[PDB]
Amino acid sequence: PNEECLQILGNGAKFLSDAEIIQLVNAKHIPAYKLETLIETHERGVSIRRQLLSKKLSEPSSLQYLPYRDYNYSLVMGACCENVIGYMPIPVGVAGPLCLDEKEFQVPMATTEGCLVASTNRGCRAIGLGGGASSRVLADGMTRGPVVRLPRACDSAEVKAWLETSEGFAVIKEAFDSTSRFARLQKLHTSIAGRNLYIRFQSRSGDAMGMNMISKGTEKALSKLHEYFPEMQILAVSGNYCTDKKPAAINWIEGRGKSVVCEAVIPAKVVREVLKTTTEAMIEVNINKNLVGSAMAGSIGGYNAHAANIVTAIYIACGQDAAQNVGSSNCITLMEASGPTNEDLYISCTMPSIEIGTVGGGTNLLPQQACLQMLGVQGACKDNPGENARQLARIVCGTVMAGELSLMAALAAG
Amino acid sequence: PRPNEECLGAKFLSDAEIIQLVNAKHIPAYKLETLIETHERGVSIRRQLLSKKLSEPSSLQYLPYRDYNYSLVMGACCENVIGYMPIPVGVAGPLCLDEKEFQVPMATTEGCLVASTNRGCRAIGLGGGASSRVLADGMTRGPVVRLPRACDSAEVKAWLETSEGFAVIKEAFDSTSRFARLQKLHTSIAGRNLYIRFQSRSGDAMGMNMISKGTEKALSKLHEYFPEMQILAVSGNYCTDKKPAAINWIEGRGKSVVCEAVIPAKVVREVLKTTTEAMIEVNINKNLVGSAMAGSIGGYNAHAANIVTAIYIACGQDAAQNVGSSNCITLMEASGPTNEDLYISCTMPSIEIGTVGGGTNLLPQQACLQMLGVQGACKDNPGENARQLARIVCGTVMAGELSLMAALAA
Amino acid sequence: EPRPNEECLQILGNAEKGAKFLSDAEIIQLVNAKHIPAYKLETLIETHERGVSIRRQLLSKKLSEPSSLQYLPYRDYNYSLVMGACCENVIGYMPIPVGVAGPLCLDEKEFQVPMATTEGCLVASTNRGCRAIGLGGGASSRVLADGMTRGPVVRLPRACDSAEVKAWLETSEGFAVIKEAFDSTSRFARLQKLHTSIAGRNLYIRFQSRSGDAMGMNMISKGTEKALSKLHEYFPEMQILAVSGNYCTDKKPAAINWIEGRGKSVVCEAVIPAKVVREVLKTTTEAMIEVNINKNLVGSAMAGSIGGYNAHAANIVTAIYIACGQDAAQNVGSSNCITLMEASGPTNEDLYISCTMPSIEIGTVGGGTNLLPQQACLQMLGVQGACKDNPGENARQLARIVCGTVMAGELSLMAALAAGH
Amino acid sequence: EPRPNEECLQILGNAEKGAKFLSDAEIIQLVNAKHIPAYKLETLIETHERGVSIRRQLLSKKLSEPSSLQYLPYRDYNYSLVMGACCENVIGYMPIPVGVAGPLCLDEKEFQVPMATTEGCLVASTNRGCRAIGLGGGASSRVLADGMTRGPVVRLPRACDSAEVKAWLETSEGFAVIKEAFDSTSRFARLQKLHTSIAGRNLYIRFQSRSGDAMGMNMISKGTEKALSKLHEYFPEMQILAVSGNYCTDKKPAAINWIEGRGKSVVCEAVIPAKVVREVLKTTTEAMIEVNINKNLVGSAMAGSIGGYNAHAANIVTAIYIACGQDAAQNVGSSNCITLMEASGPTNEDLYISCTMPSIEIGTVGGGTNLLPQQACLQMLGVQGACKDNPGENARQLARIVCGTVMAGELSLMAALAAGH
Ligand SMILES: CC(C)c1c(S(=O)(=O)N2CCOCC2)c(-c2ccccc2)c(-c2ccc(F)cc2)n1CC[C@@H](O)C[C@@H](O)CC(=O)O
Ligand SMILES: CC(C)c1c(S(=O)(=O)N2CCOCC2)c(-c2ccccc2)c(-c2ccc(F)cc2)n1CC[C@@H](O)C[C@@H](O)CC(=O)O
Ligand SMILES: CC(C)c1c(S(=O)(=O)N2CCOCC2)c(-c2ccccc2)c(-c2ccc(F)cc2)n1CC[C@@H](O)C[C@@H](O)CC(=O)O
Ligand SMILES: CC(C)c1c(S(=O)(=O)N2CCOCC2)c(-c2ccccc2)c(-c2ccc(F)cc2)n1CC[C@@H](O)C[C@@H](O)CC(=O)O
Repeated sequence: PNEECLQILGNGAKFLSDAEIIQLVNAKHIPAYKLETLIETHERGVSIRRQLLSKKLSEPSSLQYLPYRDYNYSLVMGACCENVIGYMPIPVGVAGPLCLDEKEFQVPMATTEGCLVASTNRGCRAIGLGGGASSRVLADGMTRGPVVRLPRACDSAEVKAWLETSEGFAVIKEAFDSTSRFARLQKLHTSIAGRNLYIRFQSRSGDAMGMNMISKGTEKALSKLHEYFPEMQILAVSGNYCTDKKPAAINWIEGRGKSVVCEAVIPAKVVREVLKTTTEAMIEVNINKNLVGSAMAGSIGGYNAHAANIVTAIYIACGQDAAQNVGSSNCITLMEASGPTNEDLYISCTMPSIEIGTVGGGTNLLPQQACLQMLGVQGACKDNPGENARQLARIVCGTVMAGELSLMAALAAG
Repeated sequence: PRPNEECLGAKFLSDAEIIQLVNAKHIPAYKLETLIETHERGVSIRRQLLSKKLSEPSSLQYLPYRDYNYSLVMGACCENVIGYMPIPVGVAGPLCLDEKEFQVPMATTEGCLVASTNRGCRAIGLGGGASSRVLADGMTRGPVVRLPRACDSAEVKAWLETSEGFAVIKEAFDSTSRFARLQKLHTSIAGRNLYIRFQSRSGDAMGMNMISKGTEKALSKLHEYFPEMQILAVSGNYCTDKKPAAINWIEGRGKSVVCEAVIPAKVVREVLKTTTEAMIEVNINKNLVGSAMAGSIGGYNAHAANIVTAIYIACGQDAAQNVGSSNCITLMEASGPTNEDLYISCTMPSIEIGTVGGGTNLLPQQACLQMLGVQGACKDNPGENARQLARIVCGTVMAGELSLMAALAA
Repeated sequence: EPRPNEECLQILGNAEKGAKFLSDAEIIQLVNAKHIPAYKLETLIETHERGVSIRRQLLSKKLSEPSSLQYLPYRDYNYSLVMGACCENVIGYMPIPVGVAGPLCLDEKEFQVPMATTEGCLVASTNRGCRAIGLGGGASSRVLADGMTRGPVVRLPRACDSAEVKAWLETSEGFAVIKEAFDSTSRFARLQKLHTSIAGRNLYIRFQSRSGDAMGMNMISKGTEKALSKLHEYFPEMQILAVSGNYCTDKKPAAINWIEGRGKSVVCEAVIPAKVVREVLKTTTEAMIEVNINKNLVGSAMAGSIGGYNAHAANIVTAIYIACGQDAAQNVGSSNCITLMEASGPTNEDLYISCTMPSIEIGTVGGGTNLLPQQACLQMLGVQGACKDNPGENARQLARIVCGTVMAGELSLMAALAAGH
Repeated sequence: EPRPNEECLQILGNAEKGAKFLSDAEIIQLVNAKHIPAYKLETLIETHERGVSIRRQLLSKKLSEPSSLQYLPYRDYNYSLVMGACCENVIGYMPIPVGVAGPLCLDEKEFQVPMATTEGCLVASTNRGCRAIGLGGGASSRVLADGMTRGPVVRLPRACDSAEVKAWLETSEGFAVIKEAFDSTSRFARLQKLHTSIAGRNLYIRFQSRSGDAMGMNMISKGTEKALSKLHEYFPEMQILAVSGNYCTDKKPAAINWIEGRGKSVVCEAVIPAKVVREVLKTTTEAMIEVNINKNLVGSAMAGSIGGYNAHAANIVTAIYIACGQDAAQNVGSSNCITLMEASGPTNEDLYISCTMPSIEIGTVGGGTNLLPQQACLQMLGVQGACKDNPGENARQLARIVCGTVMAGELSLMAALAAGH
């Protein structure tokens, strides 16, 4: 019945049944947003929402093979996802060992693309027999790129010139750096479009990817700049100048997050025996595919075979924002002849905008932390903040370089 | 635990028996892939062998692996498998698109994304619904061939542009499959190089493998007319697959889609907490001027990648294709009698998508496709489930654009 | 002695006298204190040179330094072909030095290439690259495509309506109706397959067609206006927003020109024996390829270039354009070029080079090519005017010559950079 | 009259006689029998004009039409400032019509802008845009940045070593040493913040610096060669591969110039009253915002443009550049412009407009600005030559005039398109 169920809620929600909580929502006694709190167990809230969603689907038995039980919804509710109806298993494979900077790495890769892990693994094997890869973090700084307007272009020119002064920058740094412990503002980058002004705030973020933090610092820095210029309107805390989750030449040219380089020398014997091609044939494909080919297609930053495959697989496995694959896959793969008789293959990848972290986001979840622990970069680095995030970026660049090696070889062979 | 020589089928052995067999070097580790009978147990032993090689051997404790269908994953989706990664799934809906109502699954770990998208759907719902059209459909592969001279590569270009030359190439390409039907070829020469862009429908598949087999067969036929042509690479980055490229933005790849909606001024005020005037000002100066100042090709939107990515992971798509599939331009305009209502549209020229093959063969991913009524192939109208899913992506993206842009305007 | 204003007006209105019977000072006296505005000088004065003379005198009194114009020449120039066709408010002309680089050994022919420039060493450097190609057995070129474009933006009431128009233009019957209208406007109007693009309820339509030997912009614009008039008959609520919506794309950087082409798409190539690379270019083939890979491909890529995969194609393109009466502002798109270099021949010491230029926007008729001095430069190359026996052949030959000269420019600059100063 | 070869050579190598004593036919005979090289005519002949005459005569009998140079003028031109400076193998000169658009009301001053062009209606269009600006209270402009660049490519044995070099250049003390070596080559050389980028073992270094009133390419390249020599002392395994690795980026389309700027970054603006938009421009404010949005922004975006969010900035840039002795090949990057338009004033019926041009590559000394006709146009604008008491001020002013004139030509072309016809 209806009105007797109503009273039991006032006196806990554990004493009702599934059907009786949705006898009170299909008939509208209680409204359909308060379910969140009333129920005490997290997994029962998900069950109820699956049953409510069930009623609206033409095929309600769809949900049966979408799993949901035995998952830790405590770290997900109010942090990583809303309207949660379960989870989506992504098969994880391992490619390694990856000999990178004198260590070995077993790299997890969440994908449903056949042969991708097997290909990457072969690439790691070739790198290993050639003495391993070396890599460097060239730069580190997440950004946010708001757009403010002033009454005139002459005004925004004066605000820009004031920001490029020592005194102006320092007042904006103080406001930015007071919001957070890792908020340390580097040189600004501005651009005028008439009376519009786009300001690129850049800062290291510890081991976090850093968008929450960079945003808070940006908001306070715009508030201080508003005191200094009261006529200034703050249009959008992001004006696409960052640039987050969209292709942009500013990320390719200035960097965003970690800028990283990676290299390796593959002996001629190893190129023939493992990779089934030659050094000549590899350089010929790299030149005419990754350079000339991408050039004919009108690419900015896409001078690689399939960096996006590897970045995405690692990102999903390691609790990253997979959407940031758009910019994070920016890569240029270079190949040339090397060694005494010019038969060995030098290879390098440069990825100037890897947006990555080992704290926050999906790295708070325990399964994702398992993959980060495989690599030895899980959570913050207590003695050198940001080194875990930098190490993971190095790993992605090296694994990307392994995947470039392997796929390019298979293409050169036929 | 019995001695090594006695155990030398696999089902009758214990875990520690197989492992001590490998560590004593009586049997290579790679030979276990074949010898072990059950797939779940092969994963279990690989995890245990792997764990000892880590500086933290307990690191795989919370990476789950039990009770999952590895029969659809081995030899199809993933290798060297050590488990699975659970991505939380939320629902945004109802999305009121083309007179139907969709409950859209989104696999994400970004807080507030699903909720934000959901508020956008609500706005579109009270605005009467969104409409959408597929404008084009054709996945591509862009191999590169070499001739001895640029004069010879120009010969091949002009030959492929003749109707008789294109006709024999189409015949070869189309013989490889039911759904392989070759539309107009696009070619560019760079010296003695020649980049040929094979475009064709692929039924309800995304069509990577299918277009590739048709491409190999077509290039073989081209080799009969031009024996000195060398196939340098079956992909010469001219497709373009999983890299940012203007060609995808200008010619399209996969499904080209448009979506639109008019939100009443009252709904913008009460649901989205802003005005039409303020939204448009932000759209102009963010998604047009801003993306222009940052040097964007195809990124004239706020966060289309967020929505594309979450849907793709939920629905068994190749999530690495969000690079090109997230290509979007969001327009906003004053509409209505007094210019107070909000016309919004999103154009997505290269949504790379499918509802058969790949990750859409796995059962949980199929559940999400089934929620939307697009799982599997369409017997009556081949390619209609895939087309419908592309329309759903564009419409959810538009709902995401609406909601985020509203929050930024306020 | 300059008569009062009123008496000078009587003379001006006297139809068998007019401005000829007035003094320069009297005309100026009439302009100062109005009666004649200034734009009416061109239509009132006996001869074209006197209008220029008077305009210069008026202008001079408005400047801080009244002798500014002294070394700006204006006399003895054929203003008859310029007034009302090439320029307005004319105060003189700017002489650009014309040098000559050649012979350019192209397709078993020889070309002496004129080059208007004020950049020191440009002609010499280009002339040396010509020498390398000549002693190397010469170069070969092909025109791969031909078709000037125009990209109007139109507007339907809804995105669904613009999609319907897009689909209708894609049917063979709807395309045939717009093709008939487009083609009716001029003798060379032949609409090739259409390219369209939706942005919501906007529809961008790239009309492409050959234009004989004309560059073809006025002609394509006229066919476009007629074609869109026909389209509105089928779609009455379509608004023609602009005849150019920047989808052409004319005189701005744009990836669509690079990918689809605009005007003449062209490729040129040569093989330079090791002997010639040494003696003429002062370097090796290995050095050249090293620079070519890491500057023109990798360097351009790091710079975020679209279509700019070359050393200085724009230097050559600009110098020929100015000499040959082209629109020099179309240097933006016409300079698009990718220069490739690989090892070849005996010890991998011969240099195979090629340039590919997909959007050379050029013509041997119309605009500045109606003027006799820039016609002299076209006559040098044997490409002046229209080709009666083979329409478009003169313009095609000029685009082949531009590509061949760019490659010579590339050869020579790249060799200087491969030496280390 | 024609003499044998041996008798001709003795008189030529005779100091007190020379080529003055030889005739035209005799010098041509020596060049044909290969005694003397053709490029050497520059230095052996007594008159510049006679060298041009003999060059023309040689050229003419190599051509299929021997009279093709008839209307290519060459006599009475001042070849002294050209020879050994601006052009080689000179056979004459190309007159480009010059016209005036103005007054351009910019920063409370008035400018009469010279424009070398052969495109009909361009000057008239631009003049109408000026008229509308002047009636709307004139235009204001600001120079946001000033700094010509050069982007060499160097190489290390490994990417890790080039990462070392990048880190070293980023420290305050490493940059101080490179700055000292750069600044020692000239008094105008003041090195700004260094931009670098790694591609494997390659390293692209963007040296940026003001150049006085010169465009500054030779000044920056010299300072770059000294700075790289100093870098080599600290990093001896470094190889300079090319002094330009296309990272500057000079005369090619590149996002780095759009984003970082090159030479003069400038912004102009104005507010045109609703009355003026109606009467002068034959349209409305609302109609032009709609066209600017869907053409110059959306349209350019659909075309795949980087930096080309404008109507025809390249027309204005090219025209002023040729008239004022600039390198017209540099309109490639210099034309970079985004044109924006909004409603303004108490009733939102007035037109706000702005143009932003981040990479104007310009100068009032060097190259073609040394020639007198080109200098005449510079004197028109009051910017001819080096400014004594405020170095760089003339080139900055000219850049401000170029951005204001572009804005004039944007207003005018955009209004015409918004109206129709
Ligand atoms: C790594 C991946 C599993 C893979 C491989 S593979 O791993 O090397 N291979 C070897 C043979 O057995 C199957 C597995 C290959 C491949 C297949 C045959 C010949 C050469 C290479 C292809 C492949 C690429 C372009 C084609 F046209 C068609 C197939 N792909 C897909 C890559 C794909 O995800 C991005 C790719 O499209 C990016 C690009 O190169 O444009
Ligand atoms: C949808 C998502 C959860 C979201 C939201 S939100 O859902 O709309 N919101 C409203 C209620 O408050 C909590 C969260 C917001 C946001 C937050 C505050 C004000 C306005 C908007 C931001 C956000 C964007 C740019 C910022 F600078 C800082 C925060 N994001 C992140 C989008 C992000 O994933 C791509 C974004 O970077 C793409 C872009 O616009 O450049
Ligand atoms: C052709 C032109 C006359 C020319 C030449 S030159 O003709 O080869 N040279 C030989 C020596 O005597 C002087 C004249 C050179 C040059 C000079 C020294 C070493 C190597 C080459 C340079 C030059 C290029 C890039 C530099 F960084 C610095 C000088 N330029 C300018 C080209 C210029 O207009 C586009 C160029 O910037 C495109 C590019 O390479 O980025
Ligand atoms: C300034 C120039 C002389 C000019 C003018 S004009 O000066 O305004 N006009 C006034 C009326 O008398 C004729 C000349 C026009 C024009 C013509 C008709 C309607 C509106 C404008 C066009 C023109 C533009 C786009 C067309 F599709 C076709 C003609 N052009 C050519 C511009 C051209 O050099 C760059 C242009 O192609 C860049 C672009 O807008 O994409």
